[PDB]
Amino acid sequence: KRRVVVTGLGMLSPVGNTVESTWKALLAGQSGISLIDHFDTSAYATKFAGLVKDFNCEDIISRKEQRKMDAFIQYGIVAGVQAMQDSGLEITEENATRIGAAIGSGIGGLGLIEENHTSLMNGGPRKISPFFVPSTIVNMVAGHLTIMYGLRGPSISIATAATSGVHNIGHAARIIAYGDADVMVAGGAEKASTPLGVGGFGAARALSTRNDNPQAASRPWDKERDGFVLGDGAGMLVLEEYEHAKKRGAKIYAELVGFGMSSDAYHMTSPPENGAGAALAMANALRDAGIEASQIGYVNAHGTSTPAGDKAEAQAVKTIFGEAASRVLVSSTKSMTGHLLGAAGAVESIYSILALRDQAVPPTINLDNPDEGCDLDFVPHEARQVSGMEYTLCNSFGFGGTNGSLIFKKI
Amino acid sequence: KRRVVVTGLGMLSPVGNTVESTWKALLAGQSGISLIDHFDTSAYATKFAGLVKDFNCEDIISRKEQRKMDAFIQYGIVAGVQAMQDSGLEITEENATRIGAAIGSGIGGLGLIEENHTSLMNGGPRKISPFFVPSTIVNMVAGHLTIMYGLRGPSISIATAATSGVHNIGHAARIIAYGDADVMVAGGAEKASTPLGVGGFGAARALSTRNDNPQAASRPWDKERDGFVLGDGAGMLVLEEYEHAKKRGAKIYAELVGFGMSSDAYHMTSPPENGAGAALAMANALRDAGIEASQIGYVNAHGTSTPAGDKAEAQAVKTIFGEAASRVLVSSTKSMTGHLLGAAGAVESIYSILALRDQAVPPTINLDNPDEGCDLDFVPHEARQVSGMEYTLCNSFGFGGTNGSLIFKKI
Ligand SMILES: C=C1C[C@@]23C=CC(=O)[C@@](C)(CCC(=O)Nc4c(O)ccc(C(=O)O)c4O)[C@H]2C[C@@H]1CC3
Ligand SMILES: C=C1C[C@@]23C=CC(=O)[C@@](C)(CCC(=O)Nc4c(O)ccc(C(=O)O)c4O)[C@H]2C[C@@H]1CC3
Repeated sequence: KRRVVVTGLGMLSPVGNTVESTWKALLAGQSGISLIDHFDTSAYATKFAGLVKDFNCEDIISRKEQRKMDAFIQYGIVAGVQAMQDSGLEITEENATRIGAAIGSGIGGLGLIEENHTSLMNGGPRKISPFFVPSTIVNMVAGHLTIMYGLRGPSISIATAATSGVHNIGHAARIIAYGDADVMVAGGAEKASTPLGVGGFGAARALSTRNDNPQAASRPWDKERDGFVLGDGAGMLVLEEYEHAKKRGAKIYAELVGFGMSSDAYHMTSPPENGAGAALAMANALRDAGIEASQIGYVNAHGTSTPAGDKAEAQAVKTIFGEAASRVLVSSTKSMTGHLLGAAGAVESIYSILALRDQAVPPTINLDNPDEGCDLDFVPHEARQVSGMEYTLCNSFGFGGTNGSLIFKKI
Repeated sequence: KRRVVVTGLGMLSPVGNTVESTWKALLAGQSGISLIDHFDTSAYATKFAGLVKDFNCEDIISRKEQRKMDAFIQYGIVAGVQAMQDSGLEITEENATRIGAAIGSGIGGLGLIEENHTSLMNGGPRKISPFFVPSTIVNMVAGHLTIMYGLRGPSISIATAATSGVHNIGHAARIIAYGDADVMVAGGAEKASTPLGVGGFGAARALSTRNDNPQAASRPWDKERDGFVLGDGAGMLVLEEYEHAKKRGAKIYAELVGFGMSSDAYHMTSPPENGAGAALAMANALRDAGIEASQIGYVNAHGTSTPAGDKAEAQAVKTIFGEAASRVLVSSTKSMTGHLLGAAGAVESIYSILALRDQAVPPTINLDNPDEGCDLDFVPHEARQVSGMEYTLCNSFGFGGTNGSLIFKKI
């Protein structure tokens, strides 16, 4: 029976351009939200987001190649390289066939779709770039990374909106456990802070419009919350069959033990008050891991900072945790990072893994005045020290009612 | 050990709006390619495509709901309903939790992305539709269908360009076989015949420009081939654990026995001359099925009608089939249907299943003057009667070098 462990990490987030710098900022309660400057936000209801500061790929992606990729692909490649380098894995002719990728994105190449469509409108189809398609489509991060590293094993890309990162990580694990691969680079990348992303989610009345205090905007479970905050970035993990990791003397961050999925079957852009879908996904991950809810020490929530979304998950956590509900810690790191969409589940799985390593749990900042009837410990304001935490759980839910939960185990 | 069978089929294609009408047209060598009329093609190098004729969803999708969906979603829902109805499955409170969906698309909502971006350019973000995001993103077919049928089991959506349909079908099977579901509606949907789809693939020099004879344009393995022909549609299959199918007295079309994946690790938009990636995917599907290449009777090829793509797959088939290479039948139905992109692997899996049922193999039409050194039987011109064919294989490859092969077994 094949076990799957995590042997490499890579990340670009609004609070840091490496895994460790991002994690340091999160334990310190730092916000990565700021005012947008790369487009004129005068007419936008929302004028801020969690941006990647000073992104740099000069040494990683050639200049001939950069021109062929939307920003989300560039972020995903940089984070994937970070992970592959961290793993220390050496690809060979013998290996290549057993190493793959499961990387996606919720929305993909908004920036270059806008650029190409602007060009088409202005000068006709003659002005569309030859790179239009391969520069925007969701699966292009997996495609570039396999080519860059010579990976010939399975490559897939799951695009399930905000659930993408968890699904891609979960299915990469399944692929290894099934026997179709020994190693997979898995995760998600997103750069939706563009006129269409900001204007589009704004049109749906889904974004916070607290322009006068961008850093207080994302405030999960707080009574004054008014929608999510968009965040850009990428998170990647190298997953690897257990015996293969040891035999090569790999450093092992944690083991991936459970993966659960469900569908709300309720509404396209809102969860049911019940949180029944969220509950079933967590229940499925627990059964997959062979453990009880009481063994979970910390839940990194989907917690996007929407009025109805936050309430549904708190109900689902109550439902699954029952007695232990008040004893498990729950926190939403989107209070600092914003919502990375298709990359959220990927960076958040990293947070869930590091919490195990460091026995430290990042806070839900801005939780000044929690919803009433809430009995849960949302780790408000300040990080929390924990003791013998052996399991963490990461939730990620998405438009379409699609849900996913991952369970990591220490060592 | 859980076996997976196919118990329901649904389809919209350029040669028919049902499964049986489409299959009848294919065995008759009919082309579904025609001149585009829904947009001004004056400035386009390519002015034709395989369109869905007289699409109708009046009785299936409410008018309040249609306005919230790009065409690809509407096609996918109609084909999914066709499949669920064909399966005869009755969803219950007891069942709901064990039935899910794995449905994707290569490019998703081009038409509504263009509409929304046009609106933004013309009148600012105020003019973006509240439905922008949920009307365009790839996972929305799975989302609507789960809500429509009350499906609460796992839902994922794989977007791997032209490989999508095969990946989604293959992973739905894995999900059932793993034990996470007993039933899954799986497939793909695409409607990329828009200014961006036609202009975008045109910019890449990937499309045939034989405007003077649209029906002769798609001509896989023919010396005069000049690129692929874009096709719209959707293909859906209900996959189901074997014992569950029987117990309810389900009609069983075929069993899904093998699923293989690989990556070319070569170039973003072209396969290696070697066809090594294609070969590895087929090799992996055969090993997964536990059979030898000699047991395959018919290969429904990726065969898109590009100069380099068709040659690479013929090399890969030679490589895998060796001695039997000339004895296996290979055909590309894209010679009639055009390239359905993220739905190609889904409709083509249906063709591969029906070939088993009917012991009849559809032709590669337009194969007037085959590439030289080719020794393979590409079923040129006319359908072929077969005798004791027990296994069919369906290939689907995609930009990014991502490959997939499915193997179906009679009964
Ligand atoms: C349908 C309606 C009713 C409505 C009213 C109150 C709300 O809280 C929300 C804002 C957001 C619902 C939600 O969290 N969905 C929701 C969801 O189900 C799944 C995922 C996410 C995510 O961002 O990843 C998400 O955001 C909206 C969406 C919307 C307009 C007002
Ligand atoms: C990179 C270059 C060189 C080039 C020259 C000859 C060719 O045949 C192709 C036309 C198409 C290659 C191809 O089939 N890729 C290709 C591929 O790898 C995977 C999938 C598909 C598909 O449609 O699903 C596909 O189409 C093109 C693409 C392009 C411009 C000319």
